[PDB]
Amino acid sequence: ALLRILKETEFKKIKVLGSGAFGTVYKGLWIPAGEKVKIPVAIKELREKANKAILDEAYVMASVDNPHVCRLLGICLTSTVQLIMQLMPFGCLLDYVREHKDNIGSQYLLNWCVQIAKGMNYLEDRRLVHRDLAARNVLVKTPQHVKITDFGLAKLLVPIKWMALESILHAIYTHQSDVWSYGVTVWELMTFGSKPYDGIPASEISSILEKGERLPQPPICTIDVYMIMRKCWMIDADSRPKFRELIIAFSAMARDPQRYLVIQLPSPTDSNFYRALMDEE
Amino acid sequence: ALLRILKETEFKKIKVLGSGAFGTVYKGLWIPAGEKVKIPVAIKELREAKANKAILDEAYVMASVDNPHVCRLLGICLSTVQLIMQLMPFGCLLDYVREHKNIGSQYLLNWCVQIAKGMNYLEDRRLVHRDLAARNVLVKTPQHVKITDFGLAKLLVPIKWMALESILHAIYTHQSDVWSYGVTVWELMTFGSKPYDGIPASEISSILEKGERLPQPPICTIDVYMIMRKCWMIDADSRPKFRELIIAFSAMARDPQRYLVIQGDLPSPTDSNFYRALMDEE
Ligand SMILES: CSc1nc(-c2cccc(NC(=O)c3c(F)cccc3F)c2)c(-c2ccnc(NC(C)=O)c2)[nH]1
Ligand SMILES: CSc1nc(-c2cccc(NC(=O)c3c(F)cccc3F)c2)c(-c2ccnc(NC(C)=O)c2)[nH]1
Repeated sequence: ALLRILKETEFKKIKVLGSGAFGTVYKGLWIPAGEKVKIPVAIKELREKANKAILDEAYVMASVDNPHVCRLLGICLTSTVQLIMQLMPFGCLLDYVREHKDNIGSQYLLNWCVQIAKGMNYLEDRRLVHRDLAARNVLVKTPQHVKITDFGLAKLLVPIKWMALESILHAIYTHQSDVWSYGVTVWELMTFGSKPYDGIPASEISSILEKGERLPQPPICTIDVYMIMRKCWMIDADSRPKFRELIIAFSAMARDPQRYLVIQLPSPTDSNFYRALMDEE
Repeated sequence: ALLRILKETEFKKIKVLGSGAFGTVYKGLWIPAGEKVKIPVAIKELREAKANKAILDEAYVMASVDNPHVCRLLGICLSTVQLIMQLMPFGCLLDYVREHKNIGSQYLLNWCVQIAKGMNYLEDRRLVHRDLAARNVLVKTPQHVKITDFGLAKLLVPIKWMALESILHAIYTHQSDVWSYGVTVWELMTFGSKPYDGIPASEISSILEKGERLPQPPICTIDVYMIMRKCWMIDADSRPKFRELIIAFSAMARDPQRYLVIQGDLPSPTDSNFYRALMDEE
């Protein structure tokens, strides 16, 4: 009821928007049968499991209801699998911070951390494990609104530099390892999209973590934010913070952003403009 | 606070969509400052009429409406007055009914209900549309319609839509909006027929005085036609109030096949949820 199965004849891929490990992303047009309208959408043709299993996980993916979690809207099952969701012209968060390296404000970064924590806490409440949280898997509806996508794709279909030690060593994935990946994502945002452990071979990461080394303190970060990152990267999974707690912490910091980030928001009207044209959510 | 004043630099007209009385409509792009994104928008360049503040003050009123069945003006640019609003791919209801001449009684009755709701809202905010008509009703989804362009007439002639008092003394009230509502219902029930086809507008006042009105639509039972006829009474105070129209049509919509007769006379929860997730999160 929440997942619309689509025929091939009712939609069309128009241009390629990007790619990821799980597949290719297109701008498409949905033509509602019996109408003459073209409605833009985002289509992910997954790369190369029984059909009943694919469909069951697509239902799970389509049952989420949270302002910061993307919901799968439609699926097309043929020789390939095509996922359909709302088209968001702003793209993914990693690309955006890289494009706005010299103008992003501290309010946005703290608010993005808050929103990602809300999405993650929601998924934990639904007993869902993302397995690949990262700045590239967070989409921008509006500069003030971000949404996590693609949870569960990893299990159905390896980002070593984002994974917890337990995941690299014993292929264990939990909400706590998602917290580790959250720490890495916050690090990505605070560095304006820097590559974690740039130039370091992935095969050394297990070693570097075992001797106690972690990603460096980001230049714009006071010790307050970096401590949260470090707690997300504790070897003992049960000692890392809970998403529910990170929301509060980052929200407090958002109440006074200039004190917690040191770098060299929309007016009420612009926000309603943005919301009326693209975010009635 | 509710009206964004725009600068010619933030947007662009890209395609012409149509013309009407108050102006020409284009599909356009808002390029938010600082960004590289082009966001689809709807622009209406208005025809000349009032100083710019007067315009803006009426634009502020037009921008303060908050009702699911009333279009809200979002932005304005003031060489030409350009109004901006969200782009709605389905266009106006009149063209929709003409293109699907394939429509069941439930859709028709629900459109009447939603239009009356929007009108009753405008009456509550003490605004008089002055040009209610199928052409001024836009379709967000086939299940969701919205009145637009209220107030645009005063700020800047649909004779076949106006009450006798409006034709004779340029008197406009909520009760004359009730008249135009009746004519709008007639357009919908006839699948977009042109009211008083063939009768010169100059003679409309005469035929109305002699007691002649629009004919009963073939698909209409006497109940619906009686509602229309009551909307076209000479005594303004005897016509129905929008809040009463919302009830009767609502009731009729609860048993649609008893009040409209369509040969071969409904969206699934799945498809409804889809439309809403792509185009109507309201
Ligand atoms: C990683 S990169 C990326 N993937 C997508 C995409 C597209 C279609 C479907 C899903 N994913 C799902 O449906 C989905 C899933 F697979 C599991 C759980 C929940 C879900 F919702 C992702 C986008 C994207 C999306 C919208 N708009 C834009 N706009 C621009 C300009 O890029 C880009 N980007
Ligand atoms: C003559 S018909 C018509 N006019 C408009 C239009 C465009 C921009 C602004 C306003 N109106 C206002 O700003 C406004 C006002 F002037 C007074 C009170 C409240 C208001 F909101 C109307 C459309 C339209 C709109 C969106 N999408 C589509 N899509 C397609 C395919 O046409 C068509 N159609």
